[PDB]
Amino acid sequence: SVGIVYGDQYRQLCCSSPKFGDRYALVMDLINAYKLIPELSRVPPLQWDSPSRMYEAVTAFHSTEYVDALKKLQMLHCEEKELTADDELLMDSFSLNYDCPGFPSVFDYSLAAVQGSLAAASALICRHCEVVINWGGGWHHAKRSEASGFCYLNDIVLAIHRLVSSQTRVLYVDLDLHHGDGVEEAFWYSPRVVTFSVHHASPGFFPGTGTWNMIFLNGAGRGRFSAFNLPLEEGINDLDWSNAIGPILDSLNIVIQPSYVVVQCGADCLATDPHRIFRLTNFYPSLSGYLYAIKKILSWKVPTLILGGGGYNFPDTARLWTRVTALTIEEVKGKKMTISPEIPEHSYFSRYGPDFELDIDYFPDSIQKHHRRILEQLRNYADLNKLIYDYDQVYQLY
Ligand SMILES: O=C(CS)NCCCCCC(=O)Nc1ccccc1
Ligand SMILES: [K+]
Ligand SMILES: [K+]
Ligand SMILES: [Zn+2]
Repeated sequence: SVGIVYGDQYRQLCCSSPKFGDRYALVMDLINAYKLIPELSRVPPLQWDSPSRMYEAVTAFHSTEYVDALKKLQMLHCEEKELTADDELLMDSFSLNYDCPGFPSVFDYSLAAVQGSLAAASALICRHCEVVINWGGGWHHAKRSEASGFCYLNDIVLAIHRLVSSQTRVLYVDLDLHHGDGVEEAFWYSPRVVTFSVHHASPGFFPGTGTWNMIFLNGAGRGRFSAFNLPLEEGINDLDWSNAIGPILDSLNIVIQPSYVVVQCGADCLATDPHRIFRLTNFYPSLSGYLYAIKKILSWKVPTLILGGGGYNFPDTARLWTRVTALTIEEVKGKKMTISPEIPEHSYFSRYGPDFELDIDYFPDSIQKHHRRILEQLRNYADLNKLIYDYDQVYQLY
């Protein structure tokens, strides 16, 4: 059974932000136009018995004062009056400004993603679903008391917390163009949540972490060697990115033997993304880096959580996420998903112009040193955590 987080109020809430606009609606409607909905099990978003219950759930990671400030920000944006100098300072102290401004539904919008990823983690725990997808989730940059990189509430950290607290080990894989710092930092001291982020890293590029510092940091305390990072130069194509990540993915599975896999699948690595950093596609034959990674992760047969994230080219993010969805049905259920190369007719068809095709409109030594560093980190992680593994079978992957 493959699960997908959806709801009528959920769709309205995921579409209420000025940054992401109607992206969620485009993703969900392309999946629906492609006749994928009957193949999926709708996972309804989590709801709470009272306000105190909701607060208890969000504050398992986030500070109460931050949740209070984010709710007060929604309230203030629902009134015409401008903010007092004191309310501006208060918001500035939580970084509820710039990339993370207020808007009339800021709190409902960010809580919705938590509701979706928590319900997704639950459907995996009760074994109702083998895999759950949440294209409204994947807000990897949010910190305990700080909004960051368009992320207010870290739905990933909360989903992972619900999974570990259900020895349970979680492997978190972050495919987004940006370093998955919020998730990495949340589990920095815990060996049970191994985080792995592949991303672009360059001087002045957000967030600045997931690369060499002032050395390469990798966790602290009993969590030492438990945070993995692969920073990549701009211009990487599907094949080089796949070859860079592949042996790493397989080796992490063999050594960690995770109980759950949590995959943030941010679509900002696409060649057609306005960032224009990585040259990844959504091509399925010349295979998409995202599709190669997902297929590899699903072949392990470990309960998996697939989440969204970045992706600023809404129709292209929808084309990728629609293919990831179809691949998951095929990999989990074993039934072929024949997806037409032409966009089917639906209310959002005009957005796929001027050609209306499924493929994105695109024509296509440092890694070896990173592989040797990561292999040694993995061995140190295994030694510290008294994990039994065959050194050679893991070395041979690289
Ligand atoms: O795309 C992501 C998340 S997957 N992160 C990119 C980093 C955010 C960019 C920094 C920023 O603060 N931008 C900004 C500044 C003022 C107003 C609006 C946006
Ligand atoms: K990433
Ligand atoms: K960790
Ligand atoms: Zn991103």
